Amino acid sequence: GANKTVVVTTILESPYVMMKKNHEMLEGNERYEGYCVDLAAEIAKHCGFKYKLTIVGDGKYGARDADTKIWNGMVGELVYGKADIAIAPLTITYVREEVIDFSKPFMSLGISIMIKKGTPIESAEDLSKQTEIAYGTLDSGSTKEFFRRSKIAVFDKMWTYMRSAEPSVFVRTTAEGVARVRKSKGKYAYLLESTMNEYIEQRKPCDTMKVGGNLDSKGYGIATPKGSSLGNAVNLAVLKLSEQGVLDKLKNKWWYDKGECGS
Amino acid sequence: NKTVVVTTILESPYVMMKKNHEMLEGNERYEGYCVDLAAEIAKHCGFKYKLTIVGDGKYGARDADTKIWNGMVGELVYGKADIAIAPLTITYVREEVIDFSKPFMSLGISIMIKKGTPIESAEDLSKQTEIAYGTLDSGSTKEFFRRSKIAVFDKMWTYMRSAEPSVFVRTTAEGVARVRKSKGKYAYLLESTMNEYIEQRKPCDTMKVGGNLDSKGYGIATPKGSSLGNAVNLAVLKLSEQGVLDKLKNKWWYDKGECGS
Ligand SMILES: N[C@@H](CCC(=O)O)C(=O)O
Ligand SMILES: N[C@@H](CCC(=O)O)C(=O)O
Ligand code: NA
Ligand code: NA
Ligand code: NA
Ligand code: NA
Ligand code: NA
Repeated sequence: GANKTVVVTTILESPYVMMKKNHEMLEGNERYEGYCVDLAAEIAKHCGFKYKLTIVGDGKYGARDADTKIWNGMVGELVYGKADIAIAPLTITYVREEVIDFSKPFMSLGISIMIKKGTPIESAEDLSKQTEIAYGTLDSGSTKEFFRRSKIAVFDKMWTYMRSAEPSVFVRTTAEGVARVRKSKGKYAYLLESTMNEYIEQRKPCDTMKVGGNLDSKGYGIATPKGSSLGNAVNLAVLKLSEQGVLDKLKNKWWYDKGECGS
Repeated sequence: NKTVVVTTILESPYVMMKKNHEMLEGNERYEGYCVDLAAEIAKHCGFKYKLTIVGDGKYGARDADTKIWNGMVGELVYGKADIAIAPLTITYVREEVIDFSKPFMSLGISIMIKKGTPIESAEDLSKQTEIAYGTLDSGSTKEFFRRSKIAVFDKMWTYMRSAEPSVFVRTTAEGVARVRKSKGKYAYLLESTMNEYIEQRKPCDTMKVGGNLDSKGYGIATPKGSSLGNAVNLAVLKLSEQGVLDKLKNKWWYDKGECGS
């Protein structure tokens, strides 16, 4: 085919993709900064393409509606032919792998627990065995599906509580989870990926922290539509950037170099 | 149908000989994390299989002169095996010539010392000469050093590649033995998974020090273009999501720890 600008679907999720301070003065890809913005640039340079960052319209990662079977989110953008690639903290999962292609992971993570400092909770088991502290997850992403599908007793118990809790314990964006932890005087804990958690505990006012081990072990991948010829080069580029140390540099740059909570 | 030929490697606790194996036959000779994994993948994908220990006992590297692949990788490239189920690192050079599932385990390169050795990091190794150190032959750790442009790692490579006698070993067990027997004068660079397993084994004289040097994964490998790959990769993601991989890990690493809780 002719030369074409690659349409990249991504999500406003700190520190992956953020609005730059002076974004009102800026246009196109220059509006944004963060780990995935830098990662996009690196993949584009290796794979020899021009591209356009496009924030996903509905703000979601991607789930399939059980009634209509329509995919939302970034996954929907690839499934339905709107975008050419997803460069974002998109978890490689079974149900997504059936419908899109994924690179090998560019980051490793697991589900984890965020508390307001001081909350008397150290583990999933501790959340599951009490009722005073509410807890939930992001909508339309892999963490909620983790709970919904777990056969492990403690996780199952947690899903059973979460799915029926009133008011709703689920949040639309990670920022909304963070505010609910910060504002709830220790009466809400948030289940989110260790990568997001670790970032948030580096930001003022330093009132949150990760507790416990991770609940699972998995990875974020760069996604393309099933069968897209871009996949092979993009997967090699990931592995090369991993091997060169560039992914490690990017993680330190966006998580720790400008940390607001010490060390 | 047809029996799937699985290449693997004798590497504790992934594949080990059972007690009394000399009277056993076939797949029943072996036990460990990758034996259990192979069984799970075969069940999910609907195939019979035969485990076969790689003839040359290597993971796989390409000879710079001949461009021939050895090890498990060579098995798959030259058509001797249909799948590899082993702690085989997903790497750029390998990805060019075989297919890989998404990772079934996460790991990084790490440092093993005999307890009390005055080393706490790679940097520490690189700044002295009393304590020798090396890696496995024919694997991803050795390639990591050979190819690194990071100063500390490049410096390590320069030393290792020229050190006399050789600091490289043929098997992980040999590297561990060398650590154990060298009175603190040998440290070994190996994957955090293996390091963690050995520090749970008697005589409890080794330990992992410092952070991991990198972050990567093991995958199930198949020859490039094999029709097994799709189903295998989905099976790894299912076993992951069902918590089976975590259960296998706990069974083979920690259940049997001999060096405390
Ligand atoms: N990374 C997740 C979103 C965050 C979460 O669900 O905790 C996904 O790809 O769905
Ligand atoms: N997992 C490695 C072998 C161990 C090592 O090199 O430390 C490989 O696939 O080459
Ligand atoms: Na796919
Ligand atoms: Na073999
Ligand atoms: Na180390
Ligand atoms: Na499950
Ligand atoms: Na688990």
